[PDB]
Amino acid sequence: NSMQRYSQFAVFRAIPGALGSDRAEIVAQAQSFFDGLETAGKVEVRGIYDLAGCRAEADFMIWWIAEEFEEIQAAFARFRRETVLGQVSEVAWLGNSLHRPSHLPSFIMGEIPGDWITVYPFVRSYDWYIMDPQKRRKILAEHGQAARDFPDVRANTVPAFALGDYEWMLAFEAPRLDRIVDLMHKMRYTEARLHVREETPFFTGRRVSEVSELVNVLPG
Amino acid sequence: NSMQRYSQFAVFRAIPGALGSDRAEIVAQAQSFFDGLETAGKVEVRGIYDLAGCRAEADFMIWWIAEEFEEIQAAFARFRRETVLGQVSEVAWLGNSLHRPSHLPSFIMGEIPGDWITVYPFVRSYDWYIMDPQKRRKILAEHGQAARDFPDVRANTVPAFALGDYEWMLAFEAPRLDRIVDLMHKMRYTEARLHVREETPFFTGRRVSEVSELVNVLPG
Amino acid sequence: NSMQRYSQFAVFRAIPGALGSDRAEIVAQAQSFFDGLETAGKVEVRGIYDLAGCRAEADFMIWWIAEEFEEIQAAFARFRRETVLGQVSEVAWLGNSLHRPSHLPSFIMGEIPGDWITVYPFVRSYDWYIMDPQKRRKILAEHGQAARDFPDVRANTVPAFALGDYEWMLAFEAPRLDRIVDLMHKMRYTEARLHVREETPFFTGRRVSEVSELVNVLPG
Amino acid sequence: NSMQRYSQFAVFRAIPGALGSDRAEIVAQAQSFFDGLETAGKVEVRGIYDLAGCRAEADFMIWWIAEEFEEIQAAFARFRRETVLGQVSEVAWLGNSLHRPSHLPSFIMGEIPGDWITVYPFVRSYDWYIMDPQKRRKILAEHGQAARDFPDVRANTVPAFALGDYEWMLAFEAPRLDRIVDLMHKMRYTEARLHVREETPFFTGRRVSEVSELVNVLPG
Amino acid sequence: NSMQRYSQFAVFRAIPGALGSDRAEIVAQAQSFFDGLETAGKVEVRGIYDLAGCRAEADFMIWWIAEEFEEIQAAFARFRRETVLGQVSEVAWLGNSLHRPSHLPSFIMGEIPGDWITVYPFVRSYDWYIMDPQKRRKILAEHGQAARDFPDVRANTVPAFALGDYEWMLAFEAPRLDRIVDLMHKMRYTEARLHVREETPFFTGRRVSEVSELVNVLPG
Repeated sequence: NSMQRYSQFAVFRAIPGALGSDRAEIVAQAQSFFDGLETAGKVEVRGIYDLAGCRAEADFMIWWIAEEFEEIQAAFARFRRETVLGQVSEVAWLGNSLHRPSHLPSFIMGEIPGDWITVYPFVRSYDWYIMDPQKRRKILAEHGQAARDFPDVRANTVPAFALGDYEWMLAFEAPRLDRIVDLMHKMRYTEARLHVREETPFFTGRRVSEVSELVNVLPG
Repeated sequence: NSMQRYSQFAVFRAIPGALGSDRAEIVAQAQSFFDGLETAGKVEVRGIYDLAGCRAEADFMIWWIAEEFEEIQAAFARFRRETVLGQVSEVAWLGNSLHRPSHLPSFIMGEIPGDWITVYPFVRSYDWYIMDPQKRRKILAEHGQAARDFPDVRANTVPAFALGDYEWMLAFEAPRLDRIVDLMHKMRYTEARLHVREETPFFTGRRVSEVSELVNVLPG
Repeated sequence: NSMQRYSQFAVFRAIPGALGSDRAEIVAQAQSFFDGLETAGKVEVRGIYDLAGCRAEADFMIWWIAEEFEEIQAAFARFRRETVLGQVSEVAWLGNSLHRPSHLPSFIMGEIPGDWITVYPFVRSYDWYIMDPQKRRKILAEHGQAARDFPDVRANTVPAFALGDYEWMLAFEAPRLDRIVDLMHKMRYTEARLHVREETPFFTGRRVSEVSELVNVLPG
Repeated sequence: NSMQRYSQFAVFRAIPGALGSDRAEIVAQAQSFFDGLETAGKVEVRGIYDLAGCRAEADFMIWWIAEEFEEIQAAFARFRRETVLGQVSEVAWLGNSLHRPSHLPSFIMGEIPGDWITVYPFVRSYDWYIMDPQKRRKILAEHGQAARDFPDVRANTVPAFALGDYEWMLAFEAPRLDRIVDLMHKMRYTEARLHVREETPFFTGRRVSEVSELVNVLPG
Repeated sequence: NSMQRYSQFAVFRAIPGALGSDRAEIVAQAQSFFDGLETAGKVEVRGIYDLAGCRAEADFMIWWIAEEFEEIQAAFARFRRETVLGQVSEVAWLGNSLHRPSHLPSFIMGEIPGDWITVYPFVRSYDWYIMDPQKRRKILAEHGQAARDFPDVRANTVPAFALGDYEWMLAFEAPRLDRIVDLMHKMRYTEARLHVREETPFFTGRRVSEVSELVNVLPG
């Protein structure tokens, strides 16, 4: 541990009729942008995800992590400004979180990202934090134990206070989507469900190897 | 059973002034797209439904089922990309569910789809799943018995965790719409109503024989 | 009784700058459409109401009743498709209900529609239907007694399950609007108010004699 | 008082880029419209209020009162139809109320309107009206007594049942805005706060002497 | 102190495709506008903040304070009217507050603004103000003690009654964003959390030295 890492799930919705039918130059420009980000060494793009078919207001997602938040701001603004892909898309939702130095987030461990991801914000009940620490730790122990049968699903739980309307950001990565569905269904059977205020919206996506795969399927 | 099937209710809203008045080529292209989907053998389009007059933000719906979710993603993106019908429509709502290996969904049995359908998402109360299994099973038995007076209405209840903001997807198919209305009204008289958080939005539609019947009624 | 009738309150909002200033041909076309509906004998247009000044997102309303819901769907689609008035308007809200075979809705009796109408959907509490039938009957008797001092206000309470997000559709018709306001205010003084979940949005309008009166006041 | 008066707070939001930079003719036309309203003698425009800086979706407000509601409808439609100012604005919110024949609204007395106004709708709790009349009258007496230290703030509480989604319309007029802020803060210290369901949105504005002052500040 | 100061957090969202690529003249015009505001001596612009990456519907924010609210209205309208930057932006959210003459807001003391800010509205529970003053003051003392471990984060709590939909405006200024995140997380561990109704939306931003730095990063 002992590392500071802001994380961002930037969710974009494609504007129909704006991308056009000739997309080779757009693909090349977006790929050059991401290669420049990678060679700069400040912002690490953990993944690019196709959100088609998940919900009506989202089309794709970029999950990237940087040591400072201003670097994420610069990368996000540059993506929206200097690339055609960012110019023909609307920002639908932004999930920001900060990891500060037991169990650590999967992206902190450096694990290989899974094929499928689900991402959602999380807000606990008002009395959750002032609850007796004995009871809170027991509830959290049961909640964690409920995920013992899913070693293939990696979980990221990162604090998100003051970086949005939420308190935590949760991200599940799995080779198969049905494993994520089963994990959520089984986690419904826990006492921690009694201390939940907000858990929406959900964003479920498939990791693409390169930006060309994403661009070639966007509408318009 | 012993087969995995993802299901999707893709709801689209027609943009006024975009379809135009000459629709023969649009009809032919949409029919060719659906015939190609059928001949590919991966995605099975269970139905196409006209949602006109049900609610303000919906115009039609496609109910299709595939073994893998990426196939549904590909079909959905292709519909929005390579057909004029998908290019002049906005995605209003997406209801995703996964059926995994009692009483099984109607589309799992392969029953003939009914003339009328009603589709809605469903979210249970926070304490529903950690409730005493005896009490939950008794409540579910009463809820099921309340629907034994409507043998002509087929019910699909499919888990929807992590595939959206919801927990279950419910679909009722009947030859007559008044049967669905009566079933919902009678199902209001059950104890399970005490454990409901979200059940909206509703989408009520009539099954069309072919895409031409749907296209010829959409607003110009 | 012994008659099945679906009812629809189709609420439309006028798009500014689309109707124009020359409206004689639009008036003639809309009148021809409504005369064709009347002469077809399937859909009965009970009223056309001007909603200007009631709320921000509504401009007028068509209240029509038909034996089958397919006929209402067809008439609604035809209005939105083959008339300039329907082409330059957006659907803001749709209230659907079904009357099936005590006290009957005013439109079932065939009473002359009042000059002023108010319309809203209604959703009861979760425990309303499983409440002890004696207590529910007493509450409903008190609620009905509260409306005995307003014989000039006719009330239509029609089930709306599965035809939208609601449970009941309520419509009050009166020669004067202050009578409706007083009736609602006095009905606030009832125990049934303890079993209400949703009762919005409201749509208050004045019945117009012919579509020309409505068209000549819509924003250009 | 033996007078019937409907009151309306019509809130409009200016469309950027539609008003233009040359506004003398627009000012003259709007002033002519309001002079015609005053001459006709049916609708009394109590005030015109600049709402800039109060909230994102509002730009100005017209507060007008008429004996019949159809007169208000005609004036509102005419403003949106036959004036450039009404043609380049969107209706953001409409607050309607009816005053029917103790303490009466300020506009019934005909008091000089204050420089600053705040306006909001109000919805009481479900059990407020069936509460024991002694307890309700005691609560209302305390609530009224809490406003003894603000004689310079005039309050208008008018029933709003069936004329929208609300129950009451509340308007506070003061020479200074800080007096309104202090009054609201002091009214927070009352038992009536335990019986409140809805009190938003708020509209705070400054009374303008003539429509030219309002038009000259709207965004181009 | 005896200083009466209205404060405003004007949040703007940039319209894509409206700013263009040549921004030198826009920068010069905006800088001239802000220099004129500073010279006039009525409205003091406390800060300009880049909000990119915080949320989907916000792009930047202006925090300015003036003795009278009409001066803030004039400055806001003038910014939206006479500058290209204000003409190519939409108002997303407005947070207004009034400070009337223990512990004072940071902007009242004149402290140097921090590099990072987090701004949100706040609404207490209905029974918060009529709670026993002993208990309320004890809860507030504990809440204040919870923030004594963060001397580097300056807090501004200003009443916001009748100037919007909220009750208080809260702003946290820090040299580092992680300090704000930690302060919010630690403040979750207080009894005052039991008396919260609304605390969203949040606006987290980085203070820019000049308007050129802000304009050069906005999407084209």
